[PDB]
Amino acid sequence: AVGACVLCNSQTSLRCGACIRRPFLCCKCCYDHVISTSHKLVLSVNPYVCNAPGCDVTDVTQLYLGGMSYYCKSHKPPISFPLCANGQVFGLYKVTDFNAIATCDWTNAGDYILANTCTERLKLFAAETLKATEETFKLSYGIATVREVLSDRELHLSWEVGKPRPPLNRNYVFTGYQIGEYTFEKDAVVYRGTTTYKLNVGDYFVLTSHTVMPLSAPTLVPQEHYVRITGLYPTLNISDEFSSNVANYQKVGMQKYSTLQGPPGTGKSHFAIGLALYYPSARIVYTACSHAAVDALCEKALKYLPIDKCSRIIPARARVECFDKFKVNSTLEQYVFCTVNALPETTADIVVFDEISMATNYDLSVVNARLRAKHYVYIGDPAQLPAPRTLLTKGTLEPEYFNSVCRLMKTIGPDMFLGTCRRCPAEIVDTVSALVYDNKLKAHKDKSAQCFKMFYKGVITHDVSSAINRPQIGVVREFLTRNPAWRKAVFISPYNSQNAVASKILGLPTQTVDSSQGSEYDYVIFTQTTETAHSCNVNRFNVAITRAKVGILCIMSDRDLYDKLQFTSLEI
Ligand SMILES: [Zn+2]
Ligand SMILES: [Zn+2]
Ligand SMILES: [Zn+2]
Repeated sequence: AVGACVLCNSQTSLRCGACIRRPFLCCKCCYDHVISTSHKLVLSVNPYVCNAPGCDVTDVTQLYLGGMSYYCKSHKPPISFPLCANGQVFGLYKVTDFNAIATCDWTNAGDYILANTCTERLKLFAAETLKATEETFKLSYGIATVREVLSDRELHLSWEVGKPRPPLNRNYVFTGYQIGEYTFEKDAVVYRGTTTYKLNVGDYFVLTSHTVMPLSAPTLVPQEHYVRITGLYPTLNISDEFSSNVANYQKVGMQKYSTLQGPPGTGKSHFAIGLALYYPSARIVYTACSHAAVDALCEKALKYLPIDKCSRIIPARARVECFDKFKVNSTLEQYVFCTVNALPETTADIVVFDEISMATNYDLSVVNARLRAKHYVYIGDPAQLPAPRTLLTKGTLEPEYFNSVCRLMKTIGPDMFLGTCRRCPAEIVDTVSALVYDNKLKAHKDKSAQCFKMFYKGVITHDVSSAINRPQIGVVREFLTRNPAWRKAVFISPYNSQNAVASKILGLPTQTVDSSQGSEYDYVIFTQTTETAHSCNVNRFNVAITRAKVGILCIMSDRDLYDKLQFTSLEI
């Protein structure tokens, strides 16, 4: 029971027993915590509890030291000292922000604001606390027992009475019973098992509650600026393709860590892989939270880097299908592509952490704990989507609060900014440039004259909470008959239920705005579905319309975002 105080590092035997992460708090900070919060249980080798037989006094403010033991006011000997007095709690070696992190339920946006504006040790305490609170919350839901199986992809479920039913989307991942992880989509439901197994009737599914490990490494290592490129050896023969990023690559070797804000289609993966060609002998670990982000880096590496020096790290508990072209699980290869949770304990000359808007402070800390590098490059865009905060229900989380990296990019600016969008028609570039980039994003492409908008509120029905707009899908159906080139469009909306309906009525491939992030398609058809904070979110709107290379049709519910679209308006 010997450790360091999370607020002032002073050594102690005192841990707060009421905090779910039981942080070590010194004599001074333990007092400031117990006297200002409902937290009154203090722990050491032995807890601070009344030693008198059958006594239930556990409140440190109602306890005293009687020689070497602890007793309440009713049981203490005449010669006894209060454990709580004079701004200290008794212990060996003898905060407003800590109290709020320690006691919040993580349902308000203000809780996440604090977890990102506090000191570095409090950011780790906040990240550990939040993740443990998120995992304990998973236990609240009800079990689903297979009543009947229809085909190889569809079944019917029987839910536990009394306990709430979690939202059925590709976001919530169940664990089958250990018949592999399973996922659900909208009385006939669609079942998706990782391991192809003949769905046994009577078997049950439960959400994967994993143990939250403690955080040691900071979210960001301390910044170091150098006079020369350090520990990296540049090429003088650098491919003309990557010449645009030479000054940025030099900035990377002249700092401990660097931030790159890359709006959609501005060249983030090109930048990440070109960094390997610019420092040809440097061992680079490419990491991101999702398998899709890691795979998109693998695809770019396949095109420019020697395949024999690449390796895709895959966890033995193979969840989803990923990149199969590199040698699997070779930690020692020069180029290692791996998701944040599967990272081995290794070193590198450069660590590239991509899709930084999707990282949490927990992820930022894990990377710093498993990878010791000469340089760290954080690539992403705070104008794109963050990681879903399952507990957050009240208030909106602004980009400067996504994580420490996004906070830096939004306050002091990013170290490097990719200012030219090469993917999108100018109509889209001009719209998002004004909306989220302060007019700094420029279009490479001309206006395509294939970007349309329609203001159509339709009718909003709901599949539990997930929304559907059948009249908006009807407008799309009518448009498709008159615009056959759009037969190849990807249908996008903010809701899985809208997408399930569009899939059956239109037959187009479907994507939620959130799962479309990082991907691009020639034609995109977007139905806003509703006017909610979710469907009107500017970052979500930004991602939605920037998926299109050639054309986009936006069927809008919100007048504000409709008016902001620099698209040709359609009638009906
Ligand atoms: Zn302290
Ligand atoms: Zn506490
Ligand atoms: Zn007592």
